[PDB]
Amino acid sequence: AQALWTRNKSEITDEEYKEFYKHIAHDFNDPLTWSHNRVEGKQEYTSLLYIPSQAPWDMWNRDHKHGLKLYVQRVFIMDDAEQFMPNYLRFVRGLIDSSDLPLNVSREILQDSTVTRNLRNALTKRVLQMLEKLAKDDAEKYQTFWQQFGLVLKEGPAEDFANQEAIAKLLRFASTHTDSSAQTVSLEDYVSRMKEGQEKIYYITADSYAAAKSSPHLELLRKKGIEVLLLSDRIDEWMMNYLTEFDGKPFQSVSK
Repeated sequence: AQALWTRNKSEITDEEYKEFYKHIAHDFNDPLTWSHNRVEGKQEYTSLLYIPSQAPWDMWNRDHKHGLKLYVQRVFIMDDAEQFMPNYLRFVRGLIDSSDLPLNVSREILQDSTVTRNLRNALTKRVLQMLEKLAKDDAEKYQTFWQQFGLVLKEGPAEDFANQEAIAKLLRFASTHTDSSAQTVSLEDYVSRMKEGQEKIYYITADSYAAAKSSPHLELLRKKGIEVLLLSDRIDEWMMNYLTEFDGKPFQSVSK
């Protein structure tokens, strides 16, 4: 029962990582991906972070116990430590074994420490890096991710200005480009087929895909041969108050 996270990366099999996820998360589904990292110097810790393949049962309950398992110098402090992730990444499971925090660390010390805020931001970037790698390396698994967690990730644009570019690149949308309600379109995809002279990313929000797809505000862009993102989730109108540019291109509602 050697602590998995203390072993060398190159010496841990993929099946050991998936079994360890199931072990620490009480989940019988394999994780989609993970990141195992040892950090030294300014901050010193090991992190092992997982993306589940399925949303947890209590995810939409405010009082969902979530977060990471915290260890200090191999000594267990607490589970479900929410201080290490932003709320839009509350699905991430895993552990942090820190050498910077004191053995008597408390929730009081956690919120007062500049250590925690820096650690949370570093771990955030590690998660975004992991998801970007998944999106590139395994599209089928990324689509599963998006189906399970996209609505949570859409909280990110308002919560986290620092990573807005990275976060935006993880979003997926339906669009007019092909006649399908599948949320397969990335903003990078959209930008890569922008027409000569097109300077904005066009969208419409509606209460459903059907309502979006059949809007008369689409007729004009369909004549210019311009793609329109079809946003039909409850969170979308609100998210678009924060996601106002991408790759230097402003967003524009087709209705205004």
